[PDB]
Amino acid sequence: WMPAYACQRPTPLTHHNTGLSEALEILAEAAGFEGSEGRLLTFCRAASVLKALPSPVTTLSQLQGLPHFGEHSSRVVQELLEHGVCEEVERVRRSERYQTMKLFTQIFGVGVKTADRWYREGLRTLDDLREQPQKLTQQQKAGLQHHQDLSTPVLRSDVDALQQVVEEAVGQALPGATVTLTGGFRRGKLQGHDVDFLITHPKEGQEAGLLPRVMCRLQDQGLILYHQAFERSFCIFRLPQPGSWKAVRVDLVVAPVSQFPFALLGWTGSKLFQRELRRFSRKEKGLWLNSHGLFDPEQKTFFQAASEEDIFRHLGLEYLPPEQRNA
DNA sequence: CGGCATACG
DNA sequence: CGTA
DNA sequence: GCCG
Ligand SMILES: Nc1nc2c([nH]c(=O)n2[C@H]2C[C@H](O)[C@@H](COP(=O)(O)OP(=O)(O)OP(=O)(O)O)O2)c(=O)[nH]1
Ligand SMILES: [Ca+2]
Ligand SMILES: [Ca+2]
Ligand SMILES: [Ca+2]
Ligand SMILES: [Cl-]
Ligand SMILES: [Cl-]
Ligand code: NA
Repeated sequence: WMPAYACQRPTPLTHHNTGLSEALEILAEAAGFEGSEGRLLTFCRAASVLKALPSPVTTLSQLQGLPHFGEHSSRVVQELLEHGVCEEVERVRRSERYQTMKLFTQIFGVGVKTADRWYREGLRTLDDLREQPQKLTQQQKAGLQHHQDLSTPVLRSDVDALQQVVEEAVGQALPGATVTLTGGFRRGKLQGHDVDFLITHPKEGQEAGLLPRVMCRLQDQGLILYHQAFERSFCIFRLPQPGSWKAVRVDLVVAPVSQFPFALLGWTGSKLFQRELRRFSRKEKGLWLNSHGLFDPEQKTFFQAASEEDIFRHLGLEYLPPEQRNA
């Protein structure tokens, strides 16, 4: 009854197994910090299964027959059910390796590979990094200077004012171009670590060269604290605050209107949902999906889509609104 | 055992 | 390498 | 770590 792919089931934002899913996601994160992407995926998938259940897991028996629950994830749930804590999870939580890899990977411009190298070099704190800044990229210097502001969640109540400033710049760059809020906010989240906007124009081709024009205008308005032809921009924006402002991460993405449903799907997430959707497409339907299109490699054709609904139908999946893609 | 999503900057 |  |  519980299908194996997260794109085959509704996953709401809030659910009935929060504590169990959070513990599995700690182990998933730690697996990623060690480069074990397969174990990260299994732990992420097991957590996601619990998010999709209709009521709390109260006894181990209820894991029987659920996909992605083997001996390891079942033992994690078992210990939480019996003692309220999982020793493995707590050992990870307080480990110096986990805490420092988390601290470092949270910096904009630092990935797992860089954080791991720093860890092996003996670095442990943000002040350790600030001491020899010539070792940092320009992106990493920005991420480090802005780290405190970037560590505070963006509120959905901040987003509308920001969307209006982006829309003004976009409308000057290309009258008729539109801005769509994507990411976790579109899935219903009340906060997020960054804001995501998808930009298009109803006349195919008119969006060509648009993003530099947008960025130049936003920069001239004094709103860009950091930015790098292009179609994705990963920025730090000045967001107004009472008597002041704060730095917020903002992603801007441009797509032609022909690709807009695919880009909207991809950027609306969740990350696990998109990975599972692309895996399902490829492995179950023989179709190749990304944020630009859906390719039939046998007939060498791209599927036209006018809506997200179209894409779910192409793939033979029941339609899920964004609020049920919180895998 | 092989596979694990798939892009752009 | 970083980013989504 | 788990599925097929
Ligand atoms: N972060 C991230 N997002 C990805 C990846 N691959 C992929 O398709 N995405 C898509 C799905 C994400 O939900 C969407 C937006 O990315 P995001 O990091 O802003 O995630 P979010 O809005 O869901 O989360 P948040 O800001 O509330 O923390 O981009 C990836 O590797 N990392
Ligand atoms: Ca099982
Ligand atoms: Ca976001
Ligand atoms: Ca983002
Ligand atoms: Cl592995
Ligand atoms: Cl893509
Ligand atoms: Na990072």
